[PDB]
Amino acid sequence: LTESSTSKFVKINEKGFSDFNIHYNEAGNGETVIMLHGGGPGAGGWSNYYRNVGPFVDAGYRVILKDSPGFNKSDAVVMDEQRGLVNARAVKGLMDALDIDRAHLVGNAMGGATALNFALEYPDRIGKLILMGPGGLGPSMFAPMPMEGIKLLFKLYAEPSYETLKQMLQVFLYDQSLITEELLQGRWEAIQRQPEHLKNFLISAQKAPLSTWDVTARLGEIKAKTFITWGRDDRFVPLDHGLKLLWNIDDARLHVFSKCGHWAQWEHADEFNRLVIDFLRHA
Amino acid sequence: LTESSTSKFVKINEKGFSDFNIHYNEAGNGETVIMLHGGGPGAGGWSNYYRNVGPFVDAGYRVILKDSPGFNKSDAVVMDEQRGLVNARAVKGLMDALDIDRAHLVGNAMGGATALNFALEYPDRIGKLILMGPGGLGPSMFAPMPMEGIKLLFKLYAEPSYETLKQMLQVFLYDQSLITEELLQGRWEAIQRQPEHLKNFLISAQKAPLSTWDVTARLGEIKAKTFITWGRDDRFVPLDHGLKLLWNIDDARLHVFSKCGHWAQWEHADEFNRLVIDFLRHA
Amino acid sequence: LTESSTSKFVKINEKGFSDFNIHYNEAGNGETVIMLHGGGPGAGGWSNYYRNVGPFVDAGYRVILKDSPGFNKSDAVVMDEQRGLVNARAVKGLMDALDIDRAHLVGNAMGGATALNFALEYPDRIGKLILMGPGGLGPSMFAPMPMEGIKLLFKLYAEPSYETLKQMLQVFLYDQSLITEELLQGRWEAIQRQPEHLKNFLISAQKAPLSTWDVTARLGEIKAKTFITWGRDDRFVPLDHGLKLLWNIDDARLHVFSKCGHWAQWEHADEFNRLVIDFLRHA
Amino acid sequence: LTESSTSKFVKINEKGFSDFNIHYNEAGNGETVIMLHGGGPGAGGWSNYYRNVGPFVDAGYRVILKDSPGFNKSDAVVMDEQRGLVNARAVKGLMDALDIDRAHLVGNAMGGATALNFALEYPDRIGKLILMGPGGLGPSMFAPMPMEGIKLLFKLYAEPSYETLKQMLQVFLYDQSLITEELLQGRWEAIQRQPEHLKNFLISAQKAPLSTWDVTARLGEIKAKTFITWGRDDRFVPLDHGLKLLWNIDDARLHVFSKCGHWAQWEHADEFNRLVIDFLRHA
Ligand SMILES: O=C([O-])C(=O)/C=C/CC(=O)c1ccccc1
Ligand SMILES: O=C([O-])C(=O)/C=C/CC(=O)c1ccccc1
Ligand SMILES: O=C([O-])C(=O)/C=C/CC(=O)c1ccccc1
Ligand SMILES: O=C([O-])C(=O)/C=C/CC(=O)c1ccccc1
Ligand code: NA
Ligand code: NA
Ligand code: NA
Ligand code: NA
Repeated sequence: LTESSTSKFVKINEKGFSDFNIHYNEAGNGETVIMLHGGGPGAGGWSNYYRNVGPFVDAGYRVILKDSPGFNKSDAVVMDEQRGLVNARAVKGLMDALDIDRAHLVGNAMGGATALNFALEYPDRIGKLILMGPGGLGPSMFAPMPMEGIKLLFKLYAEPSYETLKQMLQVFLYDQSLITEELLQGRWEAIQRQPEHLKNFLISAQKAPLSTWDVTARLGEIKAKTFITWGRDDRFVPLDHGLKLLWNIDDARLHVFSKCGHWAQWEHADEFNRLVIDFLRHA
Repeated sequence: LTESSTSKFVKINEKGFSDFNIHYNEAGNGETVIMLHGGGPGAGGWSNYYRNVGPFVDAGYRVILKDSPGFNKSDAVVMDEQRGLVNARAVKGLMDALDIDRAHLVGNAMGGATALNFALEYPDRIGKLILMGPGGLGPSMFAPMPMEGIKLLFKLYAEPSYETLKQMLQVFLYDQSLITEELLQGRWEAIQRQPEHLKNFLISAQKAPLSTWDVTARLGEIKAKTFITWGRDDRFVPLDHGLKLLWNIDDARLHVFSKCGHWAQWEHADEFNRLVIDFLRHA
Repeated sequence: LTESSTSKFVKINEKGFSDFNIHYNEAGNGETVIMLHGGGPGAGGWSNYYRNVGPFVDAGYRVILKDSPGFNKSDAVVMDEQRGLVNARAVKGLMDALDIDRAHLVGNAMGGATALNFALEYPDRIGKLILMGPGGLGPSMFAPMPMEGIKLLFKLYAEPSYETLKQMLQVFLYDQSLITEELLQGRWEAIQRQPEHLKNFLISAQKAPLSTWDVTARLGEIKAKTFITWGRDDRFVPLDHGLKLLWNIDDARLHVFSKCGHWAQWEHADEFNRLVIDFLRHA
Repeated sequence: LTESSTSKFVKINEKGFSDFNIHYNEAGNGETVIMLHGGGPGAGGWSNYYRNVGPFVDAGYRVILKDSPGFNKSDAVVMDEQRGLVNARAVKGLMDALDIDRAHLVGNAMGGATALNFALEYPDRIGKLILMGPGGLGPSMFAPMPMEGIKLLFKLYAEPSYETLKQMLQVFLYDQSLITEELLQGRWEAIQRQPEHLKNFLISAQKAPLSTWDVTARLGEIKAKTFITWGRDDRFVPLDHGLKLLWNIDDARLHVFSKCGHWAQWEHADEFNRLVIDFLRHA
């Protein structure tokens, strides 16, 4: 499986989206799992999930790594509403266009917020819900906010550079020795290729601050079986929000990885894959 | 598999144990997993683990459900040292007598303390370490101590009655509707059959208070891959000790079950079994 | 100062209250501080606050220890709405009847919920806000709910007895040696004197469960300078809600007392008095 | 009161210190309060405490703002043992040289660690113990370590610059608008004036890593009445260590300030002063 060989585009039409181009990477043919990426500069479906797509497809799933609006090879957009909800509308437009009735969701950070809004807005269109450090869930009980990683992500958005990209990647990972020239170069390419995405994200953040993303009050509505994952060492989204979700969602469990940065799906790919596949199969 | 058909006895000789009778239930023939029970009145290997033994044996493990000294059908004892360490000596004596060189351990509460002391004292004799609400790890950062469940466990030790047994079982479970006459009767039988165990436990607790059980300071020595499990709704041992372990043990992960009392292995048996088996196979 | 000599009654008329009798104890003549009691059986203004009224009056405050509707010598009531809000309406009716334009509030548990609803509903009628283990603020991130103390409080409501009263008082206090025959007798008298209050509270709880009391989502509206106090060892309302308030209210501080049960105002009266008086004078 | 007019030097002789020059600022003549500063580059007694010295002296205390070895105008040193203990030896040498039998201590961060070691090593030489974000107390239950602020403090030590100094000061404060040219210039002067202190601190940190500073296991020995303070928004030392202390020290209380960085004594000087003075007078 490669980015090139899985790469697809589809036009969506859904509340506020008109003939809007969505890029995604797709493989496999069984039950659909849509994976949704974080909101850092250069983020995209393949970049965030290339260690997971293979094992999920081997397990029998149809995997769609979606580029959210205003990221990677999806169309540029300036959003005046909180991104979780707008992104969720885009997931529904994608599913409608592809004739997918129900999907399991996997969401990292901004993608976790997307997945939560999707589950809230379209409960008949979701299977299982998998959340990896979901963002926007209001204040932490322990962590000063904005968190260290979020500050760096905004710095990179405003002043993109390879050095600042490196710094950010150093804070994303517990084990900085895992940061290869290849990982850096790939993220830098997504940044260099679509500078407008960076400008638009900052404009959107002024229109709809992070507090507007907080869906905490509605967590009780979620009936999807939910699997919450967190890196113990996540410097981007606070560990105690893993507990907030576990207490507020009806059917949830929480798995926390030791020696693990924000990207549990990448830094602990093997264990992440086995747990999530098991959950999809047996929970 | 039944209690009767798996029931075995063996004499142990180890530091402070002389021709000391240990009861255990054993089945299967592959890699050894010794499961270690909690410290409440009536506790024993079969009682705590009868929902787990079958699936672990089906998975290919040799399962030994051990009765710790001063519980169930093991010999009565008054302990002047912290129970985790004394119990761990008993596990080593059992393994020595059965010619078992290395075992994976699963430990609930008092059994979790046992498993931690075993890993500390005999690091060459342990495989993987599985901890389910381990007790004795010092103060909670949030929970007033003694915890509600611990108070009830001491009340039952001092004044055993079927009513107080019922109360305790109600606090052990998140879903009290899961408390059958059969579960009650079985725990009550272990209490009625060996009243001396109750007296001796209380005497032991006066000699060696819970603070003596705290091995927090030595957690950094543990090299066993460790899987920590907790019920979100555990009223016996505090949820934040799951985090204490995750931060202090080198290679650990933490799984917390929603809508789950202290006994995650019983209340969430299916998920518990799948996760722990997966961990033993693949971690 | 005595209960008898401070005892007053006033009729209130406010949204849903018609010629409704409120009992209170009043002393002093400077700025008004209304203290609001917890929701346990037998609770009342004097009982909860008799260690605080003297020092506050010596400091120059007019102190009103209010009996909330359905407690002590206030009129019986069955409430179909969450008690915080209904109680707050009663505080406003009391202030209106006494020609008090603004008051500082001190609220324990149910009284803390009252004080929060008052601050939200009538922001021009409050000075400073003092909260001592306020109840009803939704789930804890650590504590299984209902908490141990809340279970006991409901047990006493349903089956009042002097023994169960004693048990409850034992769980309220960190230092059980502080429980005198006098304290017990006084609480028991309030229970014996108005059995109907007990029945009505249980009926009200069925109509308006604790989740209906959660005003977390509105905490951002509070502009009152706020002083949050908690007993470290509170078995009735969870310590982490002290942090929830500190993060969600604009101008707040949190003081936690070691070796202190739920009743910080009683168990640590001297320090409580000095801190709260200082806050009222200088914050 | 000014830095110049309060400035004093004294030679100390104590375990490992021989004719070692200590600088301090002193004023007042009643009970002695020694204030102990943090470990960031440029830190010193006056810099950390100039908003507190006046009010404490007005209150009747003799205030000594001590420069710890290897900071400000105290002698340079390379330490091969954990700094808390070495600093505490220096406090005892200072008290011995000045004929001070007992002192109250106030300690910020590294100074909090100093104060804890002093209380442990010389319990007959301490009055009350005041701790403001004490450092070195082992892992956080929530915060990835090293914390954001600690990373920046090390960066400034290795590559001192006015820009990096500014960055660090921005992370120290909740309200960055409080950072004046005067505060910056004063900290920069302490850095520019003694570059060797910077080199030596980094060498010392290699010899004695932060884990060597953890005295958690001995907290039970402290009999001093203890007042623990924390900024809610402290990005240097984790808020949950405030709870660790409150649970582990016999007679403690915890006060947390909203909208407050690491330096509670500076950012919330007025409230800090009133609380600590009250504690010294009345606790
Ligand atoms: O790959 C990434 O860009 C990634 O993991 C981003 C994480 C942070 C993120 O999207 C976020 C956005 C809003 C609030 C919190 C967090
Ligand atoms: O089955 C049981 O008896 C059980 O799960 C007991 C749990 C509590 C327990 O053994 C314990 C002992 C010491 C400290 C904390 C907890
Ligand atoms: O004196 C008392 O009755 C007292 O302190 C009661 C505390 C518990 C309480 O009123 C409460 C009510 C609802 C939710 C949480 C707590
Ligand atoms: O003024 C300062 O330099 C200050 O507040 C420093 C705080 C951090 C600090 O000294 C520290 C040292 C070791 C571990 C944690 C924290
Ligand atoms: Na490498
Ligand atoms: Na049934
Ligand atoms: Na007495
Ligand atoms: Na200014």
